[PDB]
Amino acid sequence: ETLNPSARIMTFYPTMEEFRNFSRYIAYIESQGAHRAGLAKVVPPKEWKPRASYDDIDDLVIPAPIQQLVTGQSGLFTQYNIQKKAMTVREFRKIANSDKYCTPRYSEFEELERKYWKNLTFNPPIYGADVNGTLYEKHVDEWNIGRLRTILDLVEGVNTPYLYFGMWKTSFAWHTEDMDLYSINYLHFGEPKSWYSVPPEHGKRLERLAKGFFPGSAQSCEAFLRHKMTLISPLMLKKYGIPFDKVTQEAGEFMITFPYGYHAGFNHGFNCAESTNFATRRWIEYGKQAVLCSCRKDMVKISMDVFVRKFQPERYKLWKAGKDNTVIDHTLPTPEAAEFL
Ligand SMILES: [Cl-]
Ligand SMILES: [Zn+2]
Ligand SMILES: [Zn+2]
Repeated sequence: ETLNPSARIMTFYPTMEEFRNFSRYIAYIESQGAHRAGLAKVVPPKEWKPRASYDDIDDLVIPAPIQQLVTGQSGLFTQYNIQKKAMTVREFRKIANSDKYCTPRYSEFEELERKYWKNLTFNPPIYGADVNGTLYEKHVDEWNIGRLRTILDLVEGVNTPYLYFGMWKTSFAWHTEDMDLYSINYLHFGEPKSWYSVPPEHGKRLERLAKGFFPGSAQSCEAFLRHKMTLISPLMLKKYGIPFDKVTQEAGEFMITFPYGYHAGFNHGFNCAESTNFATRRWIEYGKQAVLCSCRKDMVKISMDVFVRKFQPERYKLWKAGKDNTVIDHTLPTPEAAEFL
């Protein structure tokens, strides 16, 4: 409670020594209260690079590019997907940089952010989303998104890497991760990516507001935000007193999302990001209490039995019977942070 009381987005600059152990560094940022914002930025040391160059990926195939059609007014929107046929990075880059789809002229970020919210229902862009793969070279052992080696490995497509090829005005809707897990996002190259976040301790406030604005979606599915179709502007959040923060990610930077941390955002122009999900001992309780989508068969569901028997042996008999009345404290850091406190 005393650490990061304002629950604002924190930025970290680790040394090569600190950076070498991923699991230990996540425990350190939690001891500083980074988790309270629900989103944190990590700038890696200058000497670290995951790949020598990105000049040999023109013929990489994007199997399912998606055209994003948006409908709405007065800060409330719904995004619909149209799956297009397979295209290459070369073909996607030519479309992204053409006069029809390129980034507009602007002086400061606040101007581009106004242009995004004013024009998001016009000229639908194409997002090169959910590409199975990695851009990390084999010999890279530090912060390798393809092999983080957290306790989530005990499960084994949530523990595999994904690529995102963006263009101006492509967006990601308000959501938490599958099973309310953590996530890591690295921006390989190109134009920035802007993020919005709601502290996990205020997450139920956002859900109540969203349920009020979309009553039909709430009856059909309790966890309707997991469909990733709902867009809400910062001005609408301010008008209904929902606490939030904003941050811009640049090429070469990492973004970390925390359990039950709601996030949304947009791409400034042509770029490429890589992501995966991970876990700590603290996630276990969030995973047991996660509210899942019930209207879709193909949804992500992990059995918690293995994590409870291995890390909570005393509580397994009670949990499996239905006697676990544990209340989550969102301000508490992970148990692995003890050495820093
Ligand atoms: Cl390139
Ligand atoms: Zn996400
Ligand atoms: Zn659903």
